This record gives sequence, C-alpha cells and structure tokens, in this order.
Amino acid sequence: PIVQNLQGQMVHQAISPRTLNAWVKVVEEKAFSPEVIPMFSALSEGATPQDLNTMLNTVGGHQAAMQMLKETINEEAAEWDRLHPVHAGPIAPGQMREPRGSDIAGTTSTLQEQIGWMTHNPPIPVGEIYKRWIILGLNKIVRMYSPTSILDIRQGPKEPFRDYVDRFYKTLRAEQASQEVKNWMTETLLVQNANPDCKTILKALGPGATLEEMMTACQGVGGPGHKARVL
Amino acid sequence: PIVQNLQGQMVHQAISPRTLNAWVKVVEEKAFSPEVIPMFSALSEGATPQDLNTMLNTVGGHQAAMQMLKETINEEAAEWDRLHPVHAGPIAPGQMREPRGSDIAGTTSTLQEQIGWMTHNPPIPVGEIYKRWIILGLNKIVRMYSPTSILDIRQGPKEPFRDYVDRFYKTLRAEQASQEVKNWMTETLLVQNANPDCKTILKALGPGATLEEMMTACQGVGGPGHKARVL
Amino acid sequence: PIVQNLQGQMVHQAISPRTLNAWVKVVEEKAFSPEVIPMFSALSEGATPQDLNTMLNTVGGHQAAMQMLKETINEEAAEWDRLHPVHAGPIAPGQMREPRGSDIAGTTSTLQEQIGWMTHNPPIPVGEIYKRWIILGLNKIVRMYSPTSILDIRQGPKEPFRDYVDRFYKTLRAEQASQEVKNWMTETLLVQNANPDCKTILKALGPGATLEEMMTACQGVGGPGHKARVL
Amino acid sequence: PIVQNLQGQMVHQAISPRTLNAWVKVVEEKAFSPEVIPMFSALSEGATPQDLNTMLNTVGGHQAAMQMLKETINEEAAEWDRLHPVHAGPIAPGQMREPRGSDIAGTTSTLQEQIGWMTHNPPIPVGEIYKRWIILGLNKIVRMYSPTSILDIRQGPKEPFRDYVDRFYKTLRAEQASQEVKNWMTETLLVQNANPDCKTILKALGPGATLEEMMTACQGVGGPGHKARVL
Amino acid sequence: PIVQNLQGQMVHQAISPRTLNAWVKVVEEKAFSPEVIPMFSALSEGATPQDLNTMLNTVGGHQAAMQMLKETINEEAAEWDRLHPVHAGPIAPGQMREPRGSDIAGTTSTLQEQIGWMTHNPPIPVGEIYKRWIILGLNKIVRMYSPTSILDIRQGPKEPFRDYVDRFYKTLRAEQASQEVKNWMTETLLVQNANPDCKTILKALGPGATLEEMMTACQGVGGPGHKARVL
Amino acid sequence: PIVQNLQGQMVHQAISPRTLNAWVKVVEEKAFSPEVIPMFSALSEGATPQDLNTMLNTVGGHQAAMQMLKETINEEAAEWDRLHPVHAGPIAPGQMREPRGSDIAGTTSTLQEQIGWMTHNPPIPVGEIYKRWIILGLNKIVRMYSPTSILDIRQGPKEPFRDYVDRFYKTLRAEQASQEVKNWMTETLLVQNANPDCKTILKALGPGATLEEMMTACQGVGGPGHKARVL
Repeated sequence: PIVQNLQGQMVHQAISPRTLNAWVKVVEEKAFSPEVIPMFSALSEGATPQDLNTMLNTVGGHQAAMQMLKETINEEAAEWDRLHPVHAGPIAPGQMREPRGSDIAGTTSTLQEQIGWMTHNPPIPVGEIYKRWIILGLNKIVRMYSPTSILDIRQGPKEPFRDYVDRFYKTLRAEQASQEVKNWMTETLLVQNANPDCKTILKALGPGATLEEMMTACQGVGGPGHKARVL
Repeated sequence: PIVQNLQGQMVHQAISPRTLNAWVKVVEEKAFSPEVIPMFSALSEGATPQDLNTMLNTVGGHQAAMQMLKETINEEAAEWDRLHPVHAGPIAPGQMREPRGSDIAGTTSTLQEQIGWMTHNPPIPVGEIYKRWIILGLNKIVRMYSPTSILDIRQGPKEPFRDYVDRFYKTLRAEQASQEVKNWMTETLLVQNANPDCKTILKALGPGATLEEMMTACQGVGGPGHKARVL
Repeated sequence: PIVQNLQGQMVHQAISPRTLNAWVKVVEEKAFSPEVIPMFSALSEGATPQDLNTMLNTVGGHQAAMQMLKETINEEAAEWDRLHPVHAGPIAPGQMREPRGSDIAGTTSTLQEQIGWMTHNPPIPVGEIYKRWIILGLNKIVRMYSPTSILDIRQGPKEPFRDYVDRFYKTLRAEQASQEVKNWMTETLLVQNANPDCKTILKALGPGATLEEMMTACQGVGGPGHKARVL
Repeated sequence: PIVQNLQGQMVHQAISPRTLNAWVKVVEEKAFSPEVIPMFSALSEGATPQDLNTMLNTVGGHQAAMQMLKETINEEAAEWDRLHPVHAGPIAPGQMREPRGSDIAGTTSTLQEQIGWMTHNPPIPVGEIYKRWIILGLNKIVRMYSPTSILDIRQGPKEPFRDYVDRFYKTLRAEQASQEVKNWMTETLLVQNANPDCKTILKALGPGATLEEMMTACQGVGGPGHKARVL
Repeated sequence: PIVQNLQGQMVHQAISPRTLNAWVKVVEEKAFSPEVIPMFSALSEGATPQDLNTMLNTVGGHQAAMQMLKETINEEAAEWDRLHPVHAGPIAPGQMREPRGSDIAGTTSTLQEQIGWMTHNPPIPVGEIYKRWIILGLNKIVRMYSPTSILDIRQGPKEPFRDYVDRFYKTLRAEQASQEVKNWMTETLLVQNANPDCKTILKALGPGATLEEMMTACQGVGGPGHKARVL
Repeated sequence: PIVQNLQGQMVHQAISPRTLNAWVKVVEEKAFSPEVIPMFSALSEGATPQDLNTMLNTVGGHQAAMQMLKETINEEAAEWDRLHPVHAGPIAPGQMREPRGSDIAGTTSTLQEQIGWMTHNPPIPVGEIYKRWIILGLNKIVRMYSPTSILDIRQGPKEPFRDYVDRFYKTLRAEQASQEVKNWMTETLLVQNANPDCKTILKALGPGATLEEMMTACQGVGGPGHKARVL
C-alpha cells in the first residue's frame, strides 16, 4: 500500500512477509471470531484497494466466508454507484473522469489509475470506502458462525458465574444493534437467564448499581453459588 | 527486483531473505492449494525475470509441477515469438533490443541487458508477461491435483450445510472457469446436489433469491436440513 | 501513535503489528497477570484515544473483563464532566474547543479533530488522562482473582519455604492497600501462616531483622525448614 | 559485500545474522540436496570473495564436502591462471594489479585490495567468477548425494505413480547431462520403470504426448493402478 | 531510551518490544544465572530510570528477588542522600534543583525534568548510578541464590576433571567477594578438593601454574578411569 | 560499536538484542563447535572493545574455557606492551593521548576516551587487534576440546569410509597447523588408516589421481564392506 510521509511523497510498497504470514496465521487460529475485525483494520495501513484485494485473496481454509464477503463488496459498490451518479457524463480535460462505484474495487480498476486519484487531485477516500464495505461485510458474515441468540442462553444448576458472564458478553459482541437499547435490555436479561442460585445472588443485590459492584459481589462467592435457604 | 522512485531513478535491489524462506516454507506447508496462486502474484514485486526464476528453481517436493510450468513458459514464449509481433531483423544503433521469446528467460539472457530493455526506452511488459505465463502454468497445476470434481460433491443423509458448501467452494477453485460461468452455475448446483431434507428447504424458497438471502435462510434452518412434512 | 518533533513536525504513525501479536499471545497465556499492566503502559506509545482503543478492541475471549474496563472509562468520563471544570459553550474565535468527558474517548471524537486539539495549540494532556483511566480499569482487574486472599494463605507441612514465599509474593501483587498497613501486616502475618518446622526458625531470628536478613538466613534451612543433603 | 549506487558510491555491508542463521539451518536440513544450488546464488547480496569464503567456513557437520569444494576452487583458480588470459609480471606503475587465478579467491587476497579491483578502475567480475567455481563444486557434491540411479527408480506392483515420479525427480536433479539427450531418454525411461498396469496406460497414450497429457491420463487411473481399465 | 546527537540533540525513544519479550524469555529460561547480569547491562542502553523500572516491574516468577532489589535501590538511595553530593537549603530558581536520593528514582522523577536536566544542562550520571544500584541488587541476588558455596565443590571417585572445573567456575560466577582473594584462593583450592588420582598430577606440575597450563596438563588425564602415569 | 556512513559521520550504537540473544543460544546449542569462530567475525558490526568484551561476558555454559580465553587476551595485551610498540609514556597536550597495551582491552578502558582515539585522527586498530586476540583464544578452546588427534583416529573394522572421512575433516579443523603440513600429510594418511575392507578399493585407486577421483570411485562402492551387490 502507499506508505511513508516524512521523506516526501508517499511510496507504494507491498505488505511485509511477516505481516502476510501473521494474517494467514490469525485467520487459521481465529477464523470466524469477531475479534479479528479490528485486527484487519489495524493492518489496513495506506488503504490501497489492489493490495486489500490481494490480502483478501491470500486467505487459507475458510475461503467460503471470503466468497460471501465478495457478494457484499459487489452489492455495496452498486448501492454507492446508484446513490451517487450526479458526476456521470461529460467532464472537462485535466481531470481523470473520477471513480465510479465499481472503480473503488481493485478487481475492476488498474494500479496506476488508483494511485493518481489518491494524490494528484483532492484525495478520493477510496481506501476508506473499500475498508468500510469490508468491515460491514465482516460484521455480516459472523452472523452465520453464531451458535446461540441472546435469549437462547440457558444455564444449568452447576454452571459457574465465570462461564455465564463470558458466554453472555461473547454472544452480545455479535449484536451490532443500538447501544442504548442493548444496555436497557442487559439489565433485565441477567436475572432472567440466571439459574436459581445465581438468580438468588442477583436478587439479593437488588436494583441499581454497576457491573463492577455486581462483579465484586459475585467474586466473593465464586463458582456455582451457595446452597443454603433465602427465606 | 528493480525498485525506487522517491529517492530518484530505480535500481535493481536484492530479494528479501525472509521472502525466499517464506516461499520455501509455504511450499512445505501447502504447495498444491489454490490459495498459493495469489501469494505468487503478491511476491512478484519489482518483477526482474532472473529473480522470479529463482522461485521455480528453489521448489522441492512438487518438482514435476514445476517441470510442467517450464514447458508452459516455453509454449507461451513460442506464441509470443511466432503469433505476436515478431519484429524486424535489422536493429537501429542505440536501441536496447525488443526481446524475442528466448530473451524473456533468465537462462538465455544476461541481467544488465534484461534490466536495459525494461528501463532505457519506454516500458516493455517483460515482467508482466513473464508473471502471466507463470500464472497460466500455476492455473493448470490445480487441474492435475484435484482429487474430486464440482458435480461429485453430493450431500449425504446427515451432512450439514456448511461442510457441503465448503466442499463445493474448495473444488470450484480447481476448474479455472470464467466469472460468467460461476455466476450462472452457482444458483442451481447447490440445490441440485442437496439431500432430500436440505433440498426441501431450498425448494420452498424457489426463484428470485440472492446468495445472501439463501445463506441467511440456511442459518435459521441449521444443520443437514430438517425433515419435511412431520411438523 | 504520534512521533517526531525536532526532526520534523509530528506524524500520526499506527501501532506496530508485532506489538499487537505480542499482546494477543500474552493475554492468551498470561491472562489477567499483574505483569501485563506495565507492558500495556509502555506499549501505549503517544496514547492517541482511537489507536489505544484498538488494543482493547482486539482482545478475544475476555470480552466481559473488557466490558468492566470500558464501563470504568465511561464512569470516569462522567466523573470528569461533573466534578472537573464544566467548560462554557460560548468560546472565543480561532479555538478548537476543549474536550468534554465524551470527547476524551474515541467513540464520538473525530480522529482529525482529536489530533488537532492534542498538539496544534499548547498541548492538552488528553492521551495521558485517557491512559490513566485505562490504568485505573486495570487496577480493578485484580478483583477477578478467584478466592485469592493473603489472609487465606496456609503453608502445608511438606510445602518448601520457597514455595510459601512465592505464594506470599504472588498474592501480594493483588494488594490495593496502603503502605502503612502493609508494613505492619508483613512482620506478623509472615510468621503466622508459616509451617511449624520453618516457623521455629522465624521465631528464632525474631524482631528487627529485615527481608534481606530473613531471606539470607532462610536459604540455609533447606526445604520445609530442614532436609537431608545440600547437593 | 559492497552495495550502493543511487545514494553515492558503494559501501561495504556486513552479512545479516538472520541470513547467516538461515544458511546454517539450510546447511543442516538440506545438507547435500540439489535445491541448495539456486539458493546460494539467490541469497548472496553481491558475491564478494572474502564474505563468500566466510559462508564456506561456517559449515557444521559436512566439512568434508566443503573441503572437496575448496579443492575444486583451487583447481579452477589454477586453470584460470593458465588457460584464460594470464597476467604477465612486468608492468608500468599506476594499475591496481590485475588479479591472478588464486587472488580471485579470498585466501591470497587482502579485502581492501580486493574491493579495490572491484571499484577503483573498470570492475573485474571476481565475485561472479568465484560464484561459478562454487557452482562447479556443488555439481560434484550432488553426485556424492545420489543414493540411487535413474535406471533403479522402478515402480513396484503396489507403488503409486506419484511416488515413482517423486523418486524420479529427486534423482533427476543430480543427473548432470545434456537436455537434448535426456529428452530422448525420457521417453524410454517412462515405459522402462513403470509397473504393468501404469505402463499399460502409458503405452496407450504413446510417444508425442506432453507431460501434462500423461499426467491427465495417469490422474484418472489413480493410485498404483488396478486390473484392466479404471472406469 | 535517550539517543541521537549528530542528527539533532537527544530524543527519548520508547522501549523495544523485542527487548521486553527477550527479558521475559531469559527470566523464564534461567532466572538466577549470572550470565543475566551483563545481558541486563547490554539491554539497558540509554539508562533511563522509568525504562529500567519497566524491566523490574515486568518480572513474573522471581518477583520476590526483584522486591529485594527494590529495597536495595531505596537503601543505596538513602546512602546517596546522606553521604554523596548532598543538597542543603533552598537554592536560587532557574535550576535543575540539585537531586536528592529520592530524585534519582523513577517514582520521584517526571519525564519532563528527568530528561530535561540531561538535555538542557551538561549530562549528569543519574541514570548511570541508578543502573549501578540495580546491578548491585543483581549481585546480591546471585550471592543469595548460591546452592554450593566456595569450599563445597569437590571431585568424586569417578568424577572427570572436566565436570569438577566446570562446577568451580560456575560457583565463581555467583561468588561476589574480593578479586584479590579470588586470585589467591584459585592457586590452592583446586588441588585441595581434587580426588588423589588427579590431585597428584596437579601437584606434580609444580606450584605456579596458570589456568591454561593446568588445562593443558589435565588433557592427559581427561575423562573416566584416570589411572596416573607420573612414574 | 561505531557504525553509520551515508547519514553522516560514525555514531556509537548497540548490537541488536535479537542478535545478542542468538549469541547466547548459539553458546547453549553449539558449545565447542568450530563453526562459531567465523560467525564471530561476520557478526562484528563495528569492532569497539567494550561491546565485544560485553559479548564475552554474557557467557554462561563453558565459562572455564571462556576464562582461559579472557586471560589469554589479557596476557597477549601484556605481550603487546613489551614486544610491539610500547611507547615512551608522555604525550603532547591537546591530543587523544594514545592507548597503552593493557588499555586496548575493556577492563582498564573507558568509552569516551576509547571512542576518541577511533574518531579524532586515523583510527588506532584496537578493535582489529582485540578481535584477532579473541580469534586466537577461540582457536585454543577448540584445541582444548579435541577428543583425539589425526594419528589417533583410524577407520574401524565395520566403520564405512564416509564416517571416518567426516571424523578426520571435523577433527582437523582444531589441530592448529600450517596449510602445507595438512596437504602434505593428507596424501599419506588415507592409505595407512584404511580398514581391511575399504583398503582394497583405495589401493586399487593408487597414486597420481587426487581425492576427488577416489571419492567419485568410492560413491558407487556401496557403503562399508564388499557384500555381493544385487540391483
């Protein structure tokens, strides 16, 4: 991708072999996890569509997910092109006739063509646009991996608090829906998806407070609660 | 590879030792996989034929595939020599020589002259055509590797949807077919080779469905397709 | 991150992939160990909010632990809005407008604007205050140590003195108590939970002796307070 | 070795420890293998004689092979100082002294003087000459490697076609003979060493059929072959 | 740590992650080895107190030894405040403010003043003395660690000279006492704790032998089954 | 050590910590191997005495041998102080004072003064001399290690030529003598130390023809003994 700023005009150099092997190893290890989504954003330095396309094409065993990602990139590009078409038709010389929705994608554009519009005129955010579509596609494809929905969490009699809290927050990481609505729901959910003993501990603590105080109380007990009568 | 722009005129630099170690290791771990074909394109940076030639020479286990690759390069070089512009016998003074089919290869050319025809007069696509000829050879190698075929992927009685479509996508890489063909065959084949239970779910959805719509529906249905007409 | 000043005005460099890979591997093997708290402080180079948040966002299974830390940051941001200077809405011309509690976090602040107020006019310590709140969140991570209490330690009869010293130091990493209390407690508690066989030596050495003097004497007693062979 | 053109006049650079350890590992794991011959030329960032002499001296176990190679270099040096343009003793003061055959090597030449004949006046290609002599010694070493004969690569009754091909390519890289002669022999060898059932399909395809054509026929038949024809 | 002079006046750079990961690895591999002490001196380049404290604070297993080292830093700082470069009453403003024993420490010095007095005024060895105090603490740790102390090392009935001398030099690395006494005891101790079979050979060489002379003489004795040949 | 050329005049940097760790790991995995001796020259990125001395000081393993090497250097420095240019003692004001024989070594030398005599006027070759002395000491360590000398090793009765020749060449590396003596000896040695089985083919080869001719003939023999060959 296009790198460096300090020594003058930015230079195009491919991603490091260590970085490429690290990317391949990360998806070999963590394949469908949503924890890989910010990792992809971290390696998107210089955001260059052809290099990003090449990074996308160099994936290992879980390649079916990347074929699904291609459908989203095509759909999103078509949406963007139809949303913005005002510049279409005749435009004066000295300009490079500006990228269309399909020109954003490295698969349908040439390398010299891409670099020019990111630095010879007021920079087009093509890498940023392509990156958000890929991040959006990554958010969409992790839905297929999902083994449990928010109200599908069922807790047995001998399950420990540590497993219950970890299961819920991992399940909640695949939501994407409104944060305010999620907090509001979460407060009711913890008591409802609990087992009798855990439910007794949550009921004992009563309404109010924050996660830290509830965690501090749960920490004092640990494991699968206590067994003696509450009335 | 020949590289440098910002600092001034390009210079032929040495190949990274990490890149050669990575190429040899990638061959040791996964040589026959179609995921390695984009990796070769990615690491073909600065395209010097002599440097590119080292990759074919350094290959271990799959030497027979590399031998076919050398034969393929000669046949494409023969097409370049005889069907593409042959060019005149007389050569003007000062000219850097427009390469013949034998001049492309590092074993029948010398490095300073090889650099010369890519850097003195306007660019000649010697690196790009050599990359393409190697890629054409790589595209044929997966045909000879394939242990199964696209219509030999049949969903068994209790086989889940993800494994079945993973198998279909993995063997699809081996056919080397056009985007038009992939687009028009994908719609019918998944339903056709499906088991009765899975086919019943897919059949119900019918005409007018996109791949994402079908995949989204499959996530809600789950497993090998749940049995018909008993609910 | 933000680097350079004397050798050229500051460049907005991204976090190293090598440090992210180390962070991913350290959390995987060392979990919530006290040793990672100075490592995180060191790795938070330049402390830019959006960039620093990427380390928190790239955490795997431990999403619930991250949620408590994220809640602590929101709690501290709310504390800043309420108990630290309010800041008037009307601001003089040619200003960038000083951060409110929400502005300090990368969620609602714009990266370009955030960089602008951090250094283009006399430095606002936004990264340093944000980093201190994250360290405060890491000071609450010690409450995830199941049944760990220094008052609950007991040295068994066949347990070596070195193992007991190691246990005492390991649980002493979870302190969260004032130095005066620690100084008083250490003298009496260490003798109290020590095994009788080596407790006799601690009693023999008696008051006044320092940690160095106790350790020097305790190397010579061997195993649980007496054992055969020195080789 | 000596490198640098764009930023001035060549400066001496020390060999990389990562590369040196990689050379040691390749020497340990691929010790006498024919695939090391392109690697040595590929990973040598300028064939400076003294630096190349260090590479020969850093061998572990198979010192005997390196001493045979060193003697081969001494023979080549002597032929160069006899059969090639020999430099006569009388000279007019002001030359940097045209090297003698043994001076091509780092053992009778001083490093400052050696770099001097590579930079002071028109360069003498001493590094390339030394590298070619090393390649001649490596050609001797691959004949010492050989623990079988191309005529002794017989495919057994239960041995697969790919194992026969694997063994055949392993011994082929050590065969050192003219390609035109080898290609005529290759037709004979194919039916000479193939097992009855495999030999049956090879005979059916017949001469004038490329390696790809034979692979296509053999791939369909599969394994060590089977009775009659595989349908 | 601090670096740079020719390109511009000193800049305080971040600690290397390779150094920190290496420090964790070395501690895991060989926590108490006396080869760690010069390695720590090599890794401590630039000698910045906060960066030096980062190494102390990241130790896992033998953190108890590091806590004794923390006491040692305070103990030497107390001596330094008392007897070395003492500061009296309030001094005239516009100065570094004549460092006290506490000021040397990372916990009592801010980044601005610690690097400030080093880059504005002529360089002061505050980092160098802090490093020397840490080394003094490391020297205490090896002295405490010692399993066998000086006279303990001896040669058994069947023990080779090779193992006996190896144990003596291992013991001498953790010795931490006067060099003059060490030079003197080296002359007699080796003979005294030797087995009669080897002891007579050592005495037969005559008083006054060097380590080289003793090693050369011991080559004739060597390994297992050392039957004397002195007459 | 002092390094840097293109970015301006020499700067005193430090050896990379990955390389310093690798040096320790080489000592751990290859304690007495002769391969290490040229590696020291290769890794020497600036020959500054203190940095080189630090590498010697980071040795754990074979410390008894290392102390003999260090004392050898100290004694060779003393030899320089009497046989080589000792100098009168006095020196002119406004000069870098010129190093005395002992002070070539790190023990009585300080870094600013040491750098000054390698900067101000044509460098005093203290690094080359110190490096040369270390190589002289390294040669002693392999010589001290030696299990058997050249005339103490013969080919065993069931031993093959390859194993004996490997033992001979490996052994010869540490037997410290002139190149001519080794050459002159080698011609006689093979004939006299051959076993009864292998002597038959070696005597058949006879005088005139060199080792390459003998080794080429012996490749086809079949290992040890002369069993009646089948295939």
